[PDB]
Amino acid sequence: QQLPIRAVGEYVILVSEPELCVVHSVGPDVPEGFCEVGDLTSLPVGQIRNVPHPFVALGLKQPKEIKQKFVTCHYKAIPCLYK
Amino acid sequence: QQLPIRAVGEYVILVSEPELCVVHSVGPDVPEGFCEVGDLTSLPVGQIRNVPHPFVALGLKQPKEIKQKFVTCHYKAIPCLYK
Amino acid sequence: QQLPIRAVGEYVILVSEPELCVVHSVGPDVPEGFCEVGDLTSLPVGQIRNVPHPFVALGLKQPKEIKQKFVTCHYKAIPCLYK
Amino acid sequence: QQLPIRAVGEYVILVSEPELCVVHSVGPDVPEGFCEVGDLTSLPVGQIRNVPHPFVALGLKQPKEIKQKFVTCHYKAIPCLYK
Amino acid sequence: QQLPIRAVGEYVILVSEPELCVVHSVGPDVPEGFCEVGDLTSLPVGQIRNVPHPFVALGLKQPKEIKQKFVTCHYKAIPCLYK
Amino acid sequence: QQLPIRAVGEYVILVSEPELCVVHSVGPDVPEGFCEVGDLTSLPVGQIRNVPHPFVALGLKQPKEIKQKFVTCHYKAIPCLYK
Amino acid sequence: QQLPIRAVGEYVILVSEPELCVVHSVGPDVPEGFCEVGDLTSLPVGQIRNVPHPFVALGLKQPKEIKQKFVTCHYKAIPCLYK
Repeated sequence: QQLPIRAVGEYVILVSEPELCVVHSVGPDVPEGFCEVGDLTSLPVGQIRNVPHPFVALGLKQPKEIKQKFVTCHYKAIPCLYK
Repeated sequence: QQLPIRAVGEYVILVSEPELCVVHSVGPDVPEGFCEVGDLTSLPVGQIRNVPHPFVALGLKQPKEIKQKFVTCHYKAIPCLYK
Repeated sequence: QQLPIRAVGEYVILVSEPELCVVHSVGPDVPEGFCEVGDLTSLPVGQIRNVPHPFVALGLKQPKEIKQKFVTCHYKAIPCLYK
Repeated sequence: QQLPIRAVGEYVILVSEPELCVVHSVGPDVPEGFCEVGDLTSLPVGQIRNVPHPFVALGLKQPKEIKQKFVTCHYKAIPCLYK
Repeated sequence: QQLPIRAVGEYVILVSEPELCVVHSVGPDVPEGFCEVGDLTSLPVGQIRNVPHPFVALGLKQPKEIKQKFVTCHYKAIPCLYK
Repeated sequence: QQLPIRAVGEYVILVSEPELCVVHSVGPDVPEGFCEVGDLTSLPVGQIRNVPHPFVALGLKQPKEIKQKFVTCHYKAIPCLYK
Repeated sequence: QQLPIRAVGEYVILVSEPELCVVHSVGPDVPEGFCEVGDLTSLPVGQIRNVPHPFVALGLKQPKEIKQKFVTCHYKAIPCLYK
């Protein structure tokens, strides 16, 4: 799952499911033991923000040919884990 | 009542009654002794947010075939318990 | 006056007069000596929120057959007591 | 001037002049030496809130037959005293 | 310049020039050495609030026959002194 | 460049270029080593506020005959220096 | 990449890619180890603000003949690095 994209501060980067999302990266300021990579959760569309796919960002591919969707949100917006 | 869904931070996950709700899970940051699982309370529709049922989240079932409704809200939005 | 409904945190639960209200329950976080149960006060309709009657909440009765009206508000919204 | 109405917390209860108002009661949380009962001040209508007269509150009289007007506001909204 | 009107808390009372204003009174909570009475400054109309002239407040005169205009604002809204 | 106008608190007074501006005065509460007088910077028109020229303020001249434009803004609105 | 423009406080100055951006300068108040110059990231257009190119600011060139686009944003608005 690891690509070149990391969450900073109190943010968390998730990956949308084929909004159900999976934790991909947890910012270093998110309190320890808050959640873990791989954890599935649910966030309202209005609470998360789409993040450009690292390939598009690293100028390799075009948005259209990217299937995986990365989103971000502050950790305080996460209410649960299906864990 | 325990399914694979837990509240994090200062949130609380309730289950709507057949808005009258029952505490299902209390975030680890909610002050100790605030409330207990099983406790019944009332919250204005505008204060709570619907949470996808863990089966829908874990991709097992379809929303339509789920009867139980999970909602979440910050603990400070809870004013009372019918306890 | 005691029914199965208690105020939590910094909230206060009052009962509307036949908005003139009477303190019914004071949250454990309301500063000590702020007010007392039985105290009469006045709050603008816009500052308080209606709370479902514990019987309706505990599924015993129907809203229509309930005369007593419970409301809630944060303690900082209370400016005086007719004490 | 003392009727059964007291200011709580950081609020202050004034009485409108026949908005020019006179301090009637100072909440226990208003910093000591902020103002004194009897002090005259001026507040914009939008900063203060009307408070039901204690007789109306204590169900003795009707609003119409009350001449004295009580209002409230947070102490930080008070900029001066005509003292 | 001293009339019966004083600034409280973090407020400052100025007198509009015949918005160019002159400091008339500095609230006791305004940090020491912030400004001095007599100091001229400039504030946007939207940052200040008109204060009833102490004579009108003390019921001596009518607004129309008052030429001096008193205004108030929080000290943090003051950016400079023409000193 | 020094005229009779100084910045107070956390504000900074700049002078618009013939929005490109030059620091003219730094409030005593702006953290030490934040910037220096003479420093050129850029601020969005919406972040700054026009300040009356000290001559207009000190009632010497008319706005129309003033070419130099003074503006102010909180130091936290300054992102860079062309230094 | 170094031109005469530096980020102050908790801001960060980036350079838009030919919104994908590259860190050009990190304010001295941005927590140590937050990011590094040269790091690529993605920010929503609404979170960043355009900054005048230092040449335009230093009055050398005209906006039209500048290709490089500098933008700024608070460090807390940065969720990831394609690092």
